[PDB]
Amino acid sequence: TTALVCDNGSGLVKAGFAGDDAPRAVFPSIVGRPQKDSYVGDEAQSKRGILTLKYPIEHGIITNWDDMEKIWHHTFYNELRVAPEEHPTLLTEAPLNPKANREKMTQIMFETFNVPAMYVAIQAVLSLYASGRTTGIVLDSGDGVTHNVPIYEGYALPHAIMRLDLAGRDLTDYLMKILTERGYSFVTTAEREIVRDIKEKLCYVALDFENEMATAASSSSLEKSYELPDGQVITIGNERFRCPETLFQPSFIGMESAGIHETTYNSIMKCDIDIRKDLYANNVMSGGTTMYPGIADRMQKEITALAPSTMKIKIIAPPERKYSVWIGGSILASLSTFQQMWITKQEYDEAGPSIVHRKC
Ligand SMILES: CCC(=O)O[C@H](CCOCc1ccccc1)[C@@H](C)[C@H](O)[C@@H](C)CCC(=O)[C@H](C)[C@H](OC(C)=O)[C@H](C)CCN(C)C=O
Ligand SMILES: Nc1ncnc2c1ncn2[C@@H]1O[C@H](COP(=O)(O)OP(=O)(O)O)[C@@H](O)[C@H]1O
Ligand SMILES: [Ca+2]
Repeated sequence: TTALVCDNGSGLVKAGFAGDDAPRAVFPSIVGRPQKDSYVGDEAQSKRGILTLKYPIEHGIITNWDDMEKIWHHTFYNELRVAPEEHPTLLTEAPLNPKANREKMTQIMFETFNVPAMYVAIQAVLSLYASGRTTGIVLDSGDGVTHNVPIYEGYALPHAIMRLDLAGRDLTDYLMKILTERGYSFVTTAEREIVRDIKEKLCYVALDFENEMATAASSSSLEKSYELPDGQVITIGNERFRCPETLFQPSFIGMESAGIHETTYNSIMKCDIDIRKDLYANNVMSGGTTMYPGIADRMQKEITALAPSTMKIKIIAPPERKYSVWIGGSILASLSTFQQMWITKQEYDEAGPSIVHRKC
């Protein structure tokens, strides 16, 4: 038998088998309900007109357990084709996921899917493992939420975790907006899926945002063309970098919040002076919203301006960081040493859902 790894994302569930290269299944974390009573994933948004879409894991934390039960059922069966009772299951959780939450995750796995063994891991922590580190600060930016998670000797430091409710979804919505100002009209849900493609293929982070704005304002050198599905060809200029600039200037979208460079900085400063140098030198970036070109070089710049002038700063941005969290779980669950760390069904029958407070 082989173990299972399920990354419960705010936008995309990444599912597969421990030991594997990448996730075997990647689909939207959406539950639709009005020839069935509930659809999950891709076909849930295809029939979005006849269904009511639910977002049970937005902002990282699971809010509806009936919806989430449907996603897990759709994952074991309709996506991975496995008997959950035959395979141990590793679930991921958001940073600062409360105790009452982990317990219900553990309860469902054993009572509703009857797994033989399970475990819950922090997503940021797994990403760091995937980069071959047990120490360093992770910037996880996904669909619905962004996190700074400093980690030392293999464990997250909850005290210094920063949560920023601004991510790829908000940038999609912003790009739709500034493209509609440009002269187009990207308003409908089907046009959101299109503007999301544009975002992922033509946007980048400007090293000097001030300079790029002025470059695009006096030359066509930063313009690209994008063909829409109906054949129409549109042109995108400064919108390419104004979109992900929002990560650094959340005021673009109307947030009083700080940029991802500041939350990274502020996160390190909450950590003990001894380990700060290790963190500065090990910024590992995780999640789809960190896939922009030149975002690493920008973090390299912005942190340097915030850190002590002597401080050695390195930004690690792995090419596979879109599945960094998943790959990490797949590595963790592949260790022999980790096998005793599973919560077994016997251990659950004897101590109940509160066993997860001593194992995870
Ligand atoms: C592609 C593989 C890879 O990236 O390698 C990583 C670093 C190791 O370097 C090479 C190596 C690997 C094995 C043997 C010798 C040398 C691995 C090993 C990671 O750092 C990671 C998977 C290790 C996990 C741990 O050591 C943590 C801290 C502990 O887990 C176990 C199995 O002992 C810890 C008890 C759990 C902490 N945790 C998950 C907190 O949330
Ligand atoms: N190459 C890319 N460039 C920019 N954004 C991307 C890219 N790939 C994925 N994304 C964005 O990342 C988000 C998905 O990230 P993910 O880490 O799966 O989120 P979560 O795991 O929190 O659900 C989506 O909003 C998507 O638009
Ligand atoms: Ca994620």
